[PDB]
Amino acid sequence: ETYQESLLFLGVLAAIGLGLNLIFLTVYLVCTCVTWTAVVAGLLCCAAVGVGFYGNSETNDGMHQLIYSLDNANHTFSGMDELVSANTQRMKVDLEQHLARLSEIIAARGDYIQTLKFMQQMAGNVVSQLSGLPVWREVTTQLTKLSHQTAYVEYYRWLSYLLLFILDLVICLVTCLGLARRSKCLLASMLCCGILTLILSWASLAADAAAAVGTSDFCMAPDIYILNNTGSQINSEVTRYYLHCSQSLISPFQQSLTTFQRSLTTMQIQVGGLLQFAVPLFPTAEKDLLGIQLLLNNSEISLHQLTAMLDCRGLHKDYLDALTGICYDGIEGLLFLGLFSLLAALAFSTLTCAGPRAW
Amino acid sequence: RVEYIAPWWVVWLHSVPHLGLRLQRVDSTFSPGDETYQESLLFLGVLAAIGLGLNLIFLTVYLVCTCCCVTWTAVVAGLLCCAAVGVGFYGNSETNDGMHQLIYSLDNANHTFSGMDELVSANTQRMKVDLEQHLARLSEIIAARGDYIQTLKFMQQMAGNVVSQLSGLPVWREVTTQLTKLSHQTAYVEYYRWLSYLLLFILDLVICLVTCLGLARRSKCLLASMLCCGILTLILSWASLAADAAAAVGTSDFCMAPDIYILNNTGSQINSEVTRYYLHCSQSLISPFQQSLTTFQRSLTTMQIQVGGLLQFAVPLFPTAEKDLLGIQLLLNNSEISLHQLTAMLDCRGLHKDYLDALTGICYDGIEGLLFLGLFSLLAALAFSTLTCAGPRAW
Ligand SMILES: *[C@@H]1O[C@H](CO)[C@@H](O[C@@H]2O[C@H](CO)[C@@H](O[C@@H]3O[C@H](CO)[C@@H](O)[C@H](O)[C@@H]3O)[C@H](O)[C@H]2NC(C)=O)[C@H](O)[C@H]1NC(C)=O
Ligand SMILES: *[C@@H]1O[C@H](CO)[C@@H](O[C@@H]2O[C@H](CO)[C@@H](O[C@@H]3O[C@H](CO)[C@@H](O)[C@H](O)[C@@H]3O)[C@H](O)[C@H]2NC(C)=O)[C@H](O)[C@H]1NC(C)=O
Repeated sequence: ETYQESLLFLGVLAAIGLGLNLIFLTVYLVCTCVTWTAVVAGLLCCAAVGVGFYGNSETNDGMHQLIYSLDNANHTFSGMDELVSANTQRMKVDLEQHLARLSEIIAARGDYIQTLKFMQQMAGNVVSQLSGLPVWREVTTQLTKLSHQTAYVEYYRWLSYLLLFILDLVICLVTCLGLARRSKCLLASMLCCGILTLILSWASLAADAAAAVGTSDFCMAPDIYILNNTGSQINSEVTRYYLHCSQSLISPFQQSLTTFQRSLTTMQIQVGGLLQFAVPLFPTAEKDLLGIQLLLNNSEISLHQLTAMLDCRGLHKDYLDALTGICYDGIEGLLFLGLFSLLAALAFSTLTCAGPRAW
Repeated sequence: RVEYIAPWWVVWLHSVPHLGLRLQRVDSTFSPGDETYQESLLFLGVLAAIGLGLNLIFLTVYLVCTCCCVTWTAVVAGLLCCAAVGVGFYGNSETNDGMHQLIYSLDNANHTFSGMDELVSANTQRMKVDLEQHLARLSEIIAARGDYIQTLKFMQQMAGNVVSQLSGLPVWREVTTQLTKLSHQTAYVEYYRWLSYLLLFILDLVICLVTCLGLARRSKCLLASMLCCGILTLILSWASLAADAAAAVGTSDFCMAPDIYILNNTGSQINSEVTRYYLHCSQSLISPFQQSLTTFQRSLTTMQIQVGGLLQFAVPLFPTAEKDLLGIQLLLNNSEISLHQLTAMLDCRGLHKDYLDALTGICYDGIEGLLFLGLFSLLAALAFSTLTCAGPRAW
């Protein structure tokens, strides 16, 4: 497709540049066949190592901030589903069992049958409203897949770049020791190692540039991409709300939440009336009605927590933290690492050009 | 079981062969205004007139024979007339008591129906006006919290159901009007009949005393010119026998099938089922109002449970709403006590007892009164016939 075009072209351009550098080095070597230069090379190598370490630490910080934000937006999408499941299970099992028990107890008098039927219908309305809330089990799994795969990839890349930094430090120390030891032949015969580290630096620059351009593209219009990837799988209204949380935007769950809370209030008023007028009736029903009000109290508290949880402020803040982290920090770190790789390539080219000259 | 049973005398009286005016069989179907039944009843008057004519011509023949071809007869005639007047007075008092028993029973039934209608009207007006006004005030007060709109609407729907159920109760205005009219008519007719027959008894006693004085005064001409009055009172006695026999036959026909006729009278203004229930109930019937009363009292229970719950959970809101909510519970208390009184009223025991009192006061009392009054008429006719027969023979 046209999306792969930029990445593939940049990769092939970097590969062709590395090949051209190798051919030029071979031509220079076949054509061929200082303390100040040494300190200059050491200073440039130290500067490149510092730049690379800072960029790698920056990218590490950013890609663990991204994982933290993913795991803090995953916990909310799990607690919300837990609350919805708990409320649905409660009203489906405990309330129905208790109301059936109460009806069996006080079926002797048929006046309260009408209000018991009305409260049964209100419980059914509550269950229907609760089922209307979206299930996040298809987004939680996605945020687990990302939170695991990105962590693994970041750890592997971090280990690889620490290995590269260690190799560069080792080669610099070996060069310094060889210079101090009057340029031992075996010590100074590391032209193959120089070629290998130069091609590794070129490949690192290629990968850094490819990742930088890819993340820049995916940060150019992040909302559209996230809507086309997962926002299409789920209802687009909820994604629209969570993404661009704003005061002007009307909440998508306000109607369902207000109907559910009104139904809870109506059930509470029926239960209170039954409690007050059940004193003339058998007091064994008040034992069950106390459980009914316990269920209603717990449901009201859970609903208040849930409506404090669907609020777009927290999710929008977590999403913005994740986006700022990945985009800004990763772009800065990858640019720093690309500069590091360019510095290493130039230093290695200069060393190769001045290798036989010093020898 | 307590119920209406036809006594032997009323069925025996009904057992006489009914005839039309032209001597042809007529059915015993009771019909106060129908032509054939009115003619059948007038046939008894015609027969009594024929009997009076036969007695008059026989007496004339006897007097002519004894004139052309002394105090024992006068004493016998006077004693027989006195006994006849005694029997007539007893019968008249008995049937007067029967008619006023009917009047009292009708007034009692009318009062119960009026109370029923008043309770229904009061409850319907209360639900239409007071509950709705108080609910409007309460909604205006607590519109700040939008949750209670659902329960207010539900209990307003309960109010609509209550009004619809109450409107289904029968309206007794027509029945009360009919009962009042019938009571007025019965009181008027009974008073006039009682006064007329006391007048007749007094006139007969005066004629007997005049006979005694004339006999004791050696047949004074001014006390011997009483034969005209004697003939007039004899024909009056025969007309009284006509009227007594006619009324006895009519009321025996009624008493043969009382409940069927009562159902026929008001078989369209009100549902026939409730009329049948009031007329016939000894142990237990379907009680057609029971379903409506149960649904209405259930609706009141839901009313009051909504109001109690709203009272309990409206104290977090300012208690200004309680000034209306306690009034609402006052309305529900009054409605519940009124409904209990009403369901006590709709029980068929009271109305059936009133109906059975009216039916006994007619069947078992007026029939005997009319029978003894007809016996008075026969005895007075015979006594005055003998007295006139002994008139010319005395001198
Ligand atoms: C991201 O969210 C998912 C679910 O939305 C989380 O997965 C769930 O994690 C909990 C607790 O870690 C699991 O409960 C328990 O897991 C243990 C295994 O550690 C198991 O032996 C217990 O029986 C119990 O199930 C739960 O199973 C798991 N899965 C689901 C579908 O709820 C996850 O922890 C969150 N964080 C990350 C980084 O993925
Ligand atoms: C028998 O029951 C009735 C029902 O309550 C008692 O009230 C009387 O109801 C009749 C209805 O036919 C009233 O007659 C009407 O009076 C109005 C004037 O108010 C007149 O315009 C109509 O044309 C009709 O005649 C009657 O007035 C009313 N009586 C009273 C005192 O309110 C009735 O009293 C009961 N009968 C007895 C003897 O208690």
